[PDB]
Amino acid sequence: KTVVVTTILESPYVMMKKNHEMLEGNERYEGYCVDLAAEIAKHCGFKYKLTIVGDGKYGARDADTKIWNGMVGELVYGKADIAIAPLTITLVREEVIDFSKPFMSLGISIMIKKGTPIESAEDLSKQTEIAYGTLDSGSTKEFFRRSKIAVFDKMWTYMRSAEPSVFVRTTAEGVARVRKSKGKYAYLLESTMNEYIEQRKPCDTMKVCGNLDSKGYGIATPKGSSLGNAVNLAVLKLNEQGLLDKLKNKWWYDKGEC
Amino acid sequence: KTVVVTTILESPYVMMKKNHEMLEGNERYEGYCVDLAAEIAKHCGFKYKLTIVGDGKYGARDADTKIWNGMVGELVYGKADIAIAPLTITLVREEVIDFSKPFMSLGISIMIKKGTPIESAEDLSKQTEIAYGTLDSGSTKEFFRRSKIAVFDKMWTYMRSAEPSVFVRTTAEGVARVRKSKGKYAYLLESTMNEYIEQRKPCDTMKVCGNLDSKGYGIATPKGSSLGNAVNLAVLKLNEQGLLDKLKNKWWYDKGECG
Ligand SMILES: N[C@@H](CCC(=O)O)C(=O)O
Ligand SMILES: N[C@@H](CCC(=O)O)C(=O)O
Repeated sequence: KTVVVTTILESPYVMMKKNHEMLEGNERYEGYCVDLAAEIAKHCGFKYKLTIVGDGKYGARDADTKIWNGMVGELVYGKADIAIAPLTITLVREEVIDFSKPFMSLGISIMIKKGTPIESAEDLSKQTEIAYGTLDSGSTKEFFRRSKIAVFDKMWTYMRSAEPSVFVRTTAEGVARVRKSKGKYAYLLESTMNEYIEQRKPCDTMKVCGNLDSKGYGIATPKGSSLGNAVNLAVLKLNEQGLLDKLKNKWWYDKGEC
Repeated sequence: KTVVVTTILESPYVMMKKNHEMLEGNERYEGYCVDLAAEIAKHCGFKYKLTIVGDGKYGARDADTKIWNGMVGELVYGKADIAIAPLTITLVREEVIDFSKPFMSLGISIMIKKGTPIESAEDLSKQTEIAYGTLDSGSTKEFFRRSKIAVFDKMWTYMRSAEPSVFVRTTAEGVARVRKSKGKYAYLLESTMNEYIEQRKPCDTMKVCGNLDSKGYGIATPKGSSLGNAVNLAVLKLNEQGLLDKLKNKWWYDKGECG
């Protein structure tokens, strides 16, 4: 039958076209992840439908109830066959879903307003005038929640107890908060997105050099999926043929403005 | 009567058109700095000739002889009326020529082959398997020669004594050397040029995060010349109306080829 692909509205992975109200089906969407889905579906020879995760979340596990939300929940509870998104491979998610080999590399990173005196997480941790936060339900929050490294536990400790909340619900809200804070808010986010925002107008944010960690995005499928193997191979082939590099160039750097 | 403009072939500031062999005079050339000259000559109303500096160099002073070469020398000894090129504003050059206000900002940067394990200039300084070098007679060489920062001084000492020479005569030679070295050569160059090349075919180069310094390009004229003020006056006006930003966009990002 047709494969249900869950994914998430996160520029430049998946974005709405300007005139999407005049378009239908998978043609409503464009982006790196839309192009990757097209290629994987070609190399695996299946038909697919792109769907946007209804809760708009990546995926995390509720501690009290052990239930998954976001794209992970869609796979675990059978609402979708495959997730194609900037979805971070992590040990905890690996317990309930299967990931392909990485199609992209990234690390947690810092975004500041051009001008802000910050060069590192250690600078952030040792001061208080500049507030910092993360997206409210992703691998970046969890990295800090679970870190045993002193700088990062201190940062998590400050972030969990800050009033008002330093967490945001969307990358766009975090970026907006950086722009509006006169250099008084730094946004902790993945380097691929930090890089994308850096080269878009109004060109007032900067990505601090040096990531806090190093990891990858994978295509995810449910445990037991017959699709699991074909998608892994599709990822490796497209990396061999250089297509992953071309799409990254296509969506990040071709369209720069700074 | 005609204003002689000295400049240098550096993509995307100044380039030969694909069909330059069918053209003559100022029509052989294209690029950011070509457009800027055409516009500056409009707002000041003079006719000009574009010339490519004969020694192909930006400009340096011989220690023993105190004589300048390159585009700086063309201005100091009266072979040209004005230089319009990615010519870096520096204190030692200001002793002998007049610079406009910056028309563009940049920093020293690092170019590697996609794959190379280098994350910073400090990383370069601490190892031996990967060679690095600069253009042989410009501000980037002098920045390193003169730096009181330990890493950059460690880098100059390695570069000057390295065998074979890690220095190159043209930006293109430095870029070619990166591609041909399987990640065994890193090229230290200015950020505007590194960024343009990164998104040009064959798309096998990368710019390390973080510039090593911050400085600007200026239009140069000879010391005392009346054309200096007339041309600076043109520089700032056209930025206010976005002319500089339009040319920056027109020549840099429009022209990607790696997606
Ligand atoms: N890529 C992350 C979302 C972004 C973030 O957590 O900063 C995830 O899969 O949870
Ligand atoms: N703009 C430099 C040339 C480029 C470089 O040294 O990297 C100069 O004015 O000498």
